[PDB]
Amino acid sequence: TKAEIHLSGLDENWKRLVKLVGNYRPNRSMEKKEPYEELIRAVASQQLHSKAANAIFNRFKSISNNGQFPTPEEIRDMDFEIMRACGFSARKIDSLKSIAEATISGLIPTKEEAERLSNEELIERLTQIKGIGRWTVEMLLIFSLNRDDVMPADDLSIRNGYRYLHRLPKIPTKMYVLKHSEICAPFRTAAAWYLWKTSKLADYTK
DNA sequence: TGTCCAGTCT
DNA sequence: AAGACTTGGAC
Ligand code: NA
Repeated sequence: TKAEIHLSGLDENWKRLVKLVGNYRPNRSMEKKEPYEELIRAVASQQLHSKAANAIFNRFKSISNNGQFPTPEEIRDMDFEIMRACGFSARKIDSLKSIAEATISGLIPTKEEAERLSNEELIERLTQIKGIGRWTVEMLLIFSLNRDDVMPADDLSIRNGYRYLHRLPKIPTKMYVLKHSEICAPFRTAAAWYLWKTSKLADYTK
């Protein structure tokens, strides 16, 4: 892709990381899903390591409508106890219900509608919902709406990516990631994907 | 027969 | 706002 080509040519560390990792093969498993579904997966993935986040999300998608993902109506109506059994905190359950209501109301738009809005508009609009921050919308931008120039600086694994990439002693700050990732445009979504891959390199040190 | 730590609101 | 909040892997 043009993204790997651009990223290889940045500096020595990048050219090297991109060769270590290989071709840009993004996970597109969410690209045909409705925004509320990806938003919920992002909520599940807040804070925890991926194995925990997936265990929680997989239990949730498994409690519904002929194997199908729970509809917004179902979620709004759903007993709190069974969402607590999935592993969602009290705060996160509330967020889930807010998401259900915002989807029913149209504050959270359909896929077709969301695709017309700018990154900036989605962030401002969606972070009105309690439980949804910038990072959460950025996951939506990346995993569901095919936005190619998104760097989630607040992401713990993105920062550990730069700790790796730049052979840093300690783990860098949001602002540091903000400063250094500018060179990655207009492909900072691919940059992020490479960064997220650092943790699985034989080279990786915790 | 346990501890710690891997976004968000307040 | 300094800390509570959830489950699971690494020990
Ligand atoms: Na918010």
